[PDB]
Amino acid sequence: ISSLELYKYSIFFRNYIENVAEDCLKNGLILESAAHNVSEVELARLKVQLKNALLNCIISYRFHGIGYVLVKTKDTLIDLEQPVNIELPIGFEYLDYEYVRDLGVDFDHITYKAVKIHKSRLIIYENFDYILKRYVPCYTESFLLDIYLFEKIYVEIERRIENHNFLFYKDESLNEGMFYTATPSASLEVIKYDLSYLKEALALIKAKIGADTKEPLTRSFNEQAKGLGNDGKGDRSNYYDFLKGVQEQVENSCNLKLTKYFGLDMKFNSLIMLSEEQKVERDIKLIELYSKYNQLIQSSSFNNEELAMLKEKLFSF
Amino acid sequence: ISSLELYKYSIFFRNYIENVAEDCLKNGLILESAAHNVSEVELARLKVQLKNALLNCIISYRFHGIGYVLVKTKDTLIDLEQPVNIELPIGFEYLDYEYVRDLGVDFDHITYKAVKIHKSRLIIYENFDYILKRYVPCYTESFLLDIYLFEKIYVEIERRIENHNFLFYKDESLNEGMFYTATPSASLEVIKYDLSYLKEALALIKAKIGADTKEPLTRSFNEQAKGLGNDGKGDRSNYYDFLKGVQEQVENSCNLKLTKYFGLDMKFNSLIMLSEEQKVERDIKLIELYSKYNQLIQSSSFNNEELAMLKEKLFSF
Amino acid sequence: ISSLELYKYSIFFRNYIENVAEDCLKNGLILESAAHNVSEVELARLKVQLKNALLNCIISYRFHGIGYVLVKTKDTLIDLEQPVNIELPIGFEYLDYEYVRDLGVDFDHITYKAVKIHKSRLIIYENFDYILKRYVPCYTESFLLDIYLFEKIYVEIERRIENHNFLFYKDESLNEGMFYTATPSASLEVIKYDLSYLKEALALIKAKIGADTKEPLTRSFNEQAKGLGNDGKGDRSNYYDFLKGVQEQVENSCNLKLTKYFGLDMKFNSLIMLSEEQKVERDIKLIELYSKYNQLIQSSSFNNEELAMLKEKLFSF
Amino acid sequence: ISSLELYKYSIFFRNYIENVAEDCLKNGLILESAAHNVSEVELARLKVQLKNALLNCIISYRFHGIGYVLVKTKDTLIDLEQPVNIELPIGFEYLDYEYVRDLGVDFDHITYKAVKIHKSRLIIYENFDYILKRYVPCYTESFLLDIYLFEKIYVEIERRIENHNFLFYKDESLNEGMFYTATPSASLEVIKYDLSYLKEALALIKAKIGADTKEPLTRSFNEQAKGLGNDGKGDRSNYYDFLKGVQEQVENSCNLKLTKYFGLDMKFNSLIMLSEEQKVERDIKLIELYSKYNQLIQSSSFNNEELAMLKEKLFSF
Repeated sequence: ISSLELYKYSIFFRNYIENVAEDCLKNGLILESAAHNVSEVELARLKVQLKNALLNCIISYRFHGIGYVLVKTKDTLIDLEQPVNIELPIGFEYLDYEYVRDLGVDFDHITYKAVKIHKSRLIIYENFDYILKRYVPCYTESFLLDIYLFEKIYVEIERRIENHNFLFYKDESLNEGMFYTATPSASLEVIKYDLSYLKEALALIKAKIGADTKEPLTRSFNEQAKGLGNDGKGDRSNYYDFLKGVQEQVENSCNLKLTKYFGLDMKFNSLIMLSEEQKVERDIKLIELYSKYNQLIQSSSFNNEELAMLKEKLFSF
Repeated sequence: ISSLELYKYSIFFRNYIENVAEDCLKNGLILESAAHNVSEVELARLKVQLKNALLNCIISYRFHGIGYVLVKTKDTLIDLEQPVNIELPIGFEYLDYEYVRDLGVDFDHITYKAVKIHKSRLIIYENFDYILKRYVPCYTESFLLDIYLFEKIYVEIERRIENHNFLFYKDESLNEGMFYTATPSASLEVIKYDLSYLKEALALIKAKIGADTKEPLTRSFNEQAKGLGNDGKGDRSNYYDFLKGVQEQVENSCNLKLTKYFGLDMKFNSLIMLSEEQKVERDIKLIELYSKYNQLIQSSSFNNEELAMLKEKLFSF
Repeated sequence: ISSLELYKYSIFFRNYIENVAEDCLKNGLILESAAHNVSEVELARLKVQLKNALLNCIISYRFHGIGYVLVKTKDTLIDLEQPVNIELPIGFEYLDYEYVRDLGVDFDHITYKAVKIHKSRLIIYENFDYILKRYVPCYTESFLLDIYLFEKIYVEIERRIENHNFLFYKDESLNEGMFYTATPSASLEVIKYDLSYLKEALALIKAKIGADTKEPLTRSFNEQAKGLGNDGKGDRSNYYDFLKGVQEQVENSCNLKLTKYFGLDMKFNSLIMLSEEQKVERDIKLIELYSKYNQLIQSSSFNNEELAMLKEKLFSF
Repeated sequence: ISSLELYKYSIFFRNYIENVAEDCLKNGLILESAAHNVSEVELARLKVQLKNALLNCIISYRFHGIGYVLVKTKDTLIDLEQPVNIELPIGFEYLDYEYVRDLGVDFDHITYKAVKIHKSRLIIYENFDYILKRYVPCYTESFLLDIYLFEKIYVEIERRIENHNFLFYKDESLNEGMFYTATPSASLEVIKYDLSYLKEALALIKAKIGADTKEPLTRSFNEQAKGLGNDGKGDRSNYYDFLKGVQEQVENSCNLKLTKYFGLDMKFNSLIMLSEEQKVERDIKLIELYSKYNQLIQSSSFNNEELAMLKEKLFSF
């Protein structure tokens, strides 16, 4: 089973690949300059390009196992080989995986099409598996088999739908709604197909898909929500933890060179976005807490030390 | 399976294509002029034309993979080849995909019917897939197969409905409600068809359609709502996120040239529209919050720094 | 399958065509004169005629793909060819589609029966599909097939109801409630038909009809409500959005020439009509909001700027 | 299938035809004189006759497609040909459809039996279908087929009820509760009929009838209510909208000539009639609203403009 052919044929596989990338950058990024000399306008334009490059970078990381983003500066096509000491980026460009040749971590350069580019100009998001000692995608052969069977169910349905029922007529001698014959041994029987096998197969395939991935839309066949809301509790969902880990890895990969070589810092906005009503409810409860604290302080005679100890053992104070 | 023939035959496919475009522009746009010299009346007329062009632009993006909108100015048919430096648009016109020839991003012109038009006069909304290295529509072959089977179920039903039941009469020698014969070996039997195959096929096809798309009307067969209301929480629906991403892409595509070449800015109104009752409830709660804050400030003795810190850690203040 | 024959035979198809037109004009229109010189009495009479013409215009738009309304002035049958600069209408008349010949948008005149009429005297409501490059009705071949099968179920029922049960008597030699014979090989058997096929077909046809249209009465077989009430929330129904889009298109089509050539403006009343009790409940809540705001303003010491900022961030104030 | 024979035979069809007419005039009318010179007593007597004529007029409109009401004045049988300029009616009389000959809208007279009557003396309620270009009744062939099958079910039941069970006795040689025979090949078997076909047919016919009409009594087989009560909300039922449209059409037809030629105006009372308890509850809530408004006005210091703006944005004030 070829992953490229399945990607071409199945929109389900395409959505499974792209949903994580879409959800990671859904709430936006924050870009900041250590020097604090770049105008916010240009910083914001650079950010938009970074989001555009990072989308394809995460997609390539999920499909191939590695992603490449070039940080373009005001330099020539030949100067890309030379390392960067300190510079301000002009933009970001995602590099296609099929046009990139990299010989490993021991080398400090890649070949792009044959333009030689130093690795200090590249943001690299890689999935290295130490048990396999190689870069691997997010899917295995079993997952490909599950998707293939899920698509093959409907191919089998299409192969038989036209003749799900037909007549079997045996006759040796050969408007009204009557079929007449004179042969005494003649027979007429309806031949019918069945779909219970495919229904059971669909149920088992759905169970396997739900067991093989954590993306909520893929498991539930677009029936469930992403579970990235605010429930007033710390018990987050599995998808939240997965997205947080992906965001942390992307942040490490980007800041490993943005800060050292380009003097920039990138951050992901919070996965959970509060609503205006929830924000107001939070302000009211905190104001009530402050009022209660003021009433306690004003109408008590606690020794200062006890007051200090209460201060450290309080979260807000 | 040809997508054009399915579009011609099936209203379900037409609705699936057009529902996203209809929902994206349902709440309207905002058009603004940086120079602040155009009268709002003409700005509003230009906006209506922009909405009309953008509807067809999103439809063509979803069906073909790319959409073209020409920004018409007070120029001649020959002057469309020349670039634009700074100008005020006279309107917007959607360009048919079949009459447009574009050789790629490396070229800065297109051919329309053979009128040569510079790309600075065109708003381009394209879906480029880096894994496939080509522009792709929103559907795949599997989705077309699902729609084809969904339509073929009822063709099969129509092929057999007239003779779902008929009589099989065997007789060698050949008002009242009695059928009489004298042959001792004669037979009379009712031949019946079955529909359990097609019912099971419909169930599986519905499950596949729900798994292959996120548009709520298409998945639920017009049984569910769009889920674009206000629930007082930040946990938005999947359709909301999809529409927000589409709106962001359209905004980038339009503002990439409206601002640089025509000095205009476009924005999408909010997907969620509050009701008058909800607006009043929000005002009451915010007034209560302000009253509580004033009571806290007036009847407390907090050091200024603590008050400042409370100010930064409050969302509203 | 011919749409005219189905319209003639089926009341279900007639209702499906006419329900949208009936619901669009159910709450009435508003007619206004820019010059503010026409008496309201004549304006109201003109409005009634406009509603009468617009009903048939929307019906023809839904059945044929285009609708024509002539704006009749105090002119002769020959003067209808000449354009209109500025005039006051005497009325409105719907023009039958079969008697109208139009050669396209490139032409500025139509032929009616052969009276030549300039297009500036005509309100045109057209459904142009850019993918098909032609005017199309609101239905496709699949929808016609569904309606045909829905009607054919009961034709099949009528074809067999009289002999759903009958006796099969075999006898070679040939009050009381006893049937007697002397032939030892004689037989007597009841022959019965079945209706499970047609019941299953009805279920599948209902599912297909619900999937192929958004009109709530057609989908639910007159079992559901139109969903155009007030729920105190912004989450409107799909039918509301569809009717709003239709109303917007009709408003654009009418005002494209009523204002430029006749100095008139037309508007649709709101789809949602509040009840008297709901209106009172709204007044009470807004008065409570104003009282709370007055109490906040009177008993606080907020700096003016803060008060201003609260004013902009409040919806009502 | 003949509609007259079905009307003769079926009370269900008669009720379906007459229920709309009965519900339209159930709450009464209002008759007013523009001159304000007729005594209310005579106006009320004229109203009763108008209701009596309008009942049959709506029945004829529903059964035939057109209805005729003559406005009788103090004139002779020959003077009915002459037009009316200004006159006061002496009464109203419904004219039978079968005795009326009308050649179309292009003619201004009809023939009644051969008395020639000018159309200015006639109230005409017609259902013209522009797609069919003819006057049509409220039913189609499919609805007639449904009613015919509904009646034919019980005819089939009556055709077999006496011999639903009978004995089949085979015997070649031919108090106690024992049937004895000596023939060794003799047989005795009970022959039974079945009713599952007719039960399923009844279910499907009920579904079709509910889909083909909006009258709640006809759809539910007299099991549901008319849904014309007060629910404190604006979400009215489908039957309410249908009756409102019928009332509006009847009002237009009557006032098209009552006002121009006879100086009279007719109106329909409201479809929804409030109960005494509901009226009291409404008064209490409005008095509470007025008290709250007075308290707000008396104990506030709002600038006059703000007070004015609150006045326009309030429904009651």
